[PDB]
Amino acid sequence: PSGEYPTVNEIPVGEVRLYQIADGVWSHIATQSFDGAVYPSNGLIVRDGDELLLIDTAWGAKNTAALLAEIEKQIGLPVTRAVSTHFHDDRVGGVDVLRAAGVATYASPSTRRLAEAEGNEIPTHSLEGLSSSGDAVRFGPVELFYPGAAHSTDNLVVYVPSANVLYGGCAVHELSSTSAGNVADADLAEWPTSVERIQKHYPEAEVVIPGHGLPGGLDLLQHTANVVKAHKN
Ligand SMILES: CCOc1cncc(C)c1-c1c(C(=O)O)[nH]c2c(C(C)C)cccc12
Ligand SMILES: [Zn+2]
Ligand SMILES: [Zn+2]
Repeated sequence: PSGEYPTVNEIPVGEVRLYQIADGVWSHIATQSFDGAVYPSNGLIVRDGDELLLIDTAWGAKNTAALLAEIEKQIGLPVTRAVSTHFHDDRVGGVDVLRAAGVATYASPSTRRLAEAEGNEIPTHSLEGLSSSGDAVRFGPVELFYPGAAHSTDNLVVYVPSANVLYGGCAVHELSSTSAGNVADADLAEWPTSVERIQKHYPEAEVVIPGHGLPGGLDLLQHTANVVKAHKN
């Protein structure tokens, strides 16, 4: 990639790439196959003093092991905590690897129940205070925000106040998206309302990072609403 945002075509098989978003903020990018198609996915890394906070796995056990190695190579600070932003395997697949590497894993109770029911890996610790739309809590160097049902009923977004970075996860799509992605667990009717809540809560966001694909600015929020409305119809 040589400084461009990593895509499947520039991540070697089985590997992970990092991308510097801001001072003390990186995204991580990996590739996975699902139902015979290949997808990229993102997560976040936020410096937390002399430790790191991880947001989301790298979509799979081996990808997540590779993520930890890439962090060691590129950053060299220990990952001590991880938050998963909803229950799908692109968010929790790799939690068992994290837990065996000494990382304390967290998710909302809603995510943990959904992951358990689905047969996905289950974060250890429950994040209370996020059950009502509009709720926010602090977690190390980030704020966690529950915008309401969107891509999933449990989806969380993450804001990094020091950098004005909004990590939307899978509730937010990249600008090139033409479709609403994997809508199996989505609430298409509520999704625009949930995006509006994000827009209202984080009007100073400078970088918006989707769950899959390229970061951009605030326009990703309105684009997401547009694509979801067009899909539903
Ligand atoms: C079925 C079509 O899904 C898509 C289509 N286009 C783009 C994306 C990113 C997806 C996609 C998303 C997402 O939209 O977040 N999540 C996925 C998962 C989870 C459940 C692990 C698996 C397979 C594909 C996706
Ligand atoms: Zn998902
Ligand atoms: Zn996703």
